[PDB]
Amino acid sequence: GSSGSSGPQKIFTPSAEIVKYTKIIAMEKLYAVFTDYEHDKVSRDEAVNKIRLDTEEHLKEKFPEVDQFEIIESFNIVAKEVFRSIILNEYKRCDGRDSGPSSG
Repeated sequence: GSSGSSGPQKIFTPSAEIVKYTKIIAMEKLYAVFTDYEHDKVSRDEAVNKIRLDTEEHLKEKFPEVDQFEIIESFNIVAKEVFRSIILNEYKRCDGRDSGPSSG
C-alpha cells in the first residue's frame, strides 16, 4: 500500500462504471453546447462548466456508495474525451472523405 503524490508516480483512476455513464450525459450536453453558443464567447463558457455541476448531481445520485471524488475526477477524463471527437469536425484537415451516409 502507498499514498501521497510525489515524483513520476502516476495517480489512480476513478470508477469506470460511472465514467461510462458520464459520457451518455456529458457527451450529449457537451455536444449540444458546443454546436451552439458560437456568437457568444461567455455564453458557452457557462454552458460547458455548468455540466461539471449538473452531471455531478446526476452521477453521485446513481452511485450513492461511490465517493464524490469518483464522480468529479471521472468527468474530467470524459470531457477531454468528447472535445477530441469534436475536433474531428472542426479545425481539422483531410478528416476522411466519405462515400456513403455520414449521419445515419
